[PDB]
Amino acid sequence: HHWGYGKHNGPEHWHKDFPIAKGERQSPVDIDTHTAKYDPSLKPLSVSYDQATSLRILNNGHAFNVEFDDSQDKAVLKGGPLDGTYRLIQFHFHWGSLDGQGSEHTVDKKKYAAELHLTHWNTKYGDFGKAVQQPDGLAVLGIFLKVGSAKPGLQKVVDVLDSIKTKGKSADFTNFDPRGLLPESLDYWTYPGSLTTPPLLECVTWIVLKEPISVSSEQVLKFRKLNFNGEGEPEELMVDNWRPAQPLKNRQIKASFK
Ligand SMILES: NS(=O)(=O)c1nc2ccccc2s1
Ligand SMILES: [Zn+2]
Repeated sequence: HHWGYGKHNGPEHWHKDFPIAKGERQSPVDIDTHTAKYDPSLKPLSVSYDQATSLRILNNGHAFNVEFDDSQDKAVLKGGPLDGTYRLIQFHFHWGSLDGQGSEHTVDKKKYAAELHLTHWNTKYGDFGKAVQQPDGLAVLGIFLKVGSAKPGLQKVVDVLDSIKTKGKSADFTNFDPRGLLPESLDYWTYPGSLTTPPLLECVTWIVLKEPISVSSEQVLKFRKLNFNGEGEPEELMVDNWRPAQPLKNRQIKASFK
């Protein structure tokens, strides 16, 4: 893999190594709020993070991942559009170089400053690597970030970023509670899609919350001090690590709310 978000290896190039990039259920997408139909058959989302066990935070060269112990049913997502039980494995964000861009999904073409992805795998497939090979293998909970008041529950994340500045660096990151990153409402849109980074597998049920969380300018500024590069290499700030909206094609976005 040599893909990224730079001037020569960005999303518009990914199809050359990952031809599924031009596939029929790629993500992210623009959510046209007027066209998304309310589906009264959709259940409330069940987010059960009470026993979530974070372990580590890693700069992987494209984002930072907060990783969870997913060796048993601790932090799970169920309900909503989902059949069965999906286990939290990691979360990460996508963000911009300025507050006017950064999200992957858009809402009536609005870009948010960032987007949080909580990634979960369907336990019926036994492990993450097998789940990503299935059309219903993953459920990603997407949450928009806007800049305003600080998010207190995010500060522990931002304060560790200086210790994982460059690609390949990790730090212990235990006892982090991802419930502190959720908005008040769990109203959502949902559609079938894909991973938004290579290999872009078409294995994701997307659940995108309508209500953004607010973070402070200072918090997002610290995201933007991370580096895509490794230690000692020329500094490339980790910014604009988002894939743009992809064609909706033959898909319906459903709303959980009127
Ligand atoms: N950015 S994301 O769609 O949340 C996501 N991307 C990837 C890439 C590989 C494996 C899992 C995921 S989950
Ligand atoms: Zn993501």
